[PDB]
Parts: sequence; C-alpha cells; structure tokens
Amino acid sequence: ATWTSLGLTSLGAVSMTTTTEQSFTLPVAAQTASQILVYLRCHSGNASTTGADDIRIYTKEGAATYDHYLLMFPYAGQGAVGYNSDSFWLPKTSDNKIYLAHSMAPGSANSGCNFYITGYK
Ligand SMILES: [Cl-]
Ligand SMILES: [Cl-]
Ligand code: NA
Repeated sequence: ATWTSLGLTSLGAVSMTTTTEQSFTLPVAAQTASQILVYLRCHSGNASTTGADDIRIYTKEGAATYDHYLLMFPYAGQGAVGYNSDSFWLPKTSDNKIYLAHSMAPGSANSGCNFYITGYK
C-alpha cells in the first residue's frame, strides 16, 4: 500500500478562463511510475461567474481515460470564500501527461485552483 511522496509538487498553472483540455507534463521522477497521486484544490470568493464547474482530471492511455472530478461552484457577488479539494490516484500512462478541464470556466476573479502531484508508485 505504500508509495513515494513528492510533497506538494505543483503540476503547473491552472487556467481559470477556458473549458479546453489543459495538459500538464508530469515531473520526470513520476515518468517511470505506474500510478500517481494528485491533489486538486480550489476556492471561490466574489466570483465573476455562477454555477457548477465539474472539473475533470484524467490520464489517458490511447482511447482509455481514467477520470476523476472535483466540484467548484462559484457564486458571483458573494462575500464569502468557498473551497474544495480531493486527492486521488490515477494510472501513470505512456504519454507522461495529466489533464484538467473545467466544464464551466470559473473566472480568475477572487478564485483559484491549485493542482499538485503528491506521490507516485
Ligand atoms: Cl485553491
Ligand atoms: Cl464551501
Ligand atoms: Na466547500
């Protein structure tokens, strides 16, 4: 059940303004692993958008995708900070990439999304 921890190794800058599939190349240490452990967190305050953003996180091997999701629910105008996170395992596939896609772009205003690889085996 054990694995090699990478601490909070950022995977990259997450765009808040697109619903396109965002690609991140894995750090080289993880490129020989069989599985990767990732941590995705988000927060939204007085947002510029409203509605559910199911953020899709996945690796792929050919046509096969290995998908996880995280809810971000911006609500424009609110005077509070909402926040969510999840940490989950994905197969480390031959293209050495991991993907993130917003289903609704939450906007940059008063919001954030941070994406890390925290381990591998
Ligand atoms: Cl965040
Ligand atoms: Cl919340
Ligand atoms: Na929350």
